[PDB]
Amino acid sequence: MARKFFVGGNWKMNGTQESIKSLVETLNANNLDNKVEVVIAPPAVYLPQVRQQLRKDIQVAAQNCYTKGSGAFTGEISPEMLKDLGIPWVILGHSERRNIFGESDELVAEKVKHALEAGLKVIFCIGETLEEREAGKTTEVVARQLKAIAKKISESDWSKVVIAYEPVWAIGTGKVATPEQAQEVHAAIRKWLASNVSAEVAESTRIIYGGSVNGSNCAELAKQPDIDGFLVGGASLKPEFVDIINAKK
Repeated sequence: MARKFFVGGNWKMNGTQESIKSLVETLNANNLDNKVEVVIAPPAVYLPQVRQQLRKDIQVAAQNCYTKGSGAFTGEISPEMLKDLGIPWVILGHSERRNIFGESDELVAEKVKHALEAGLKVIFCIGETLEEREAGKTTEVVARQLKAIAKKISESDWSKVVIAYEPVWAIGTGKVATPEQAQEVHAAIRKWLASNVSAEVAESTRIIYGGSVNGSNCAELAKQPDIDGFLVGGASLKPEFVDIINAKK
């Protein structure tokens, strides 16, 4: 089966009730390629508002959750709570959480495993730093970040995972990976899955690109054979998000 094209919008720490009602009203009124799977990730306190107001063919994601079902973790939410509220997706391991909040490869892996156990689907984020890119080590970095998740999840668990490759140097900087650069990483990720997990997981797993995707560069990225869609940060707050969803026309 062809991999279903996937576009996620990560609003990060942005929004008010009124501004989010406007973002959702624009999504509700636009004609979206019905072959594309679309997921939107608002701040956690706006998850009820967005699930209520948003067209039901677009699913909602949280931007983070913790590793346990319940307990003495002031300020943390469990994937069980997300499932309970009808939020089917969670983004885990975004670079901002690996850096600012010090989430290690192993902590991300534990979050992915527990979210899957709790019944969620996961957008799992990986990607190399500017220095690692300049050192020519992107393939070894993504392999290391993938291996940590593979150590904690089963072959069958990958069916509810989407891999988001985001070069750290491309996140919010206006510097997008070229089609060649992104395609090479996605091919290496898929090859890693084939050798380390299974050929079936490699052929079925969506690998989406993120980092300065916009309405202009999205078409040629979407044409790359191992790029299955996008994780969109700043542009998901803009009307061009519709053009990115519609990148394959």
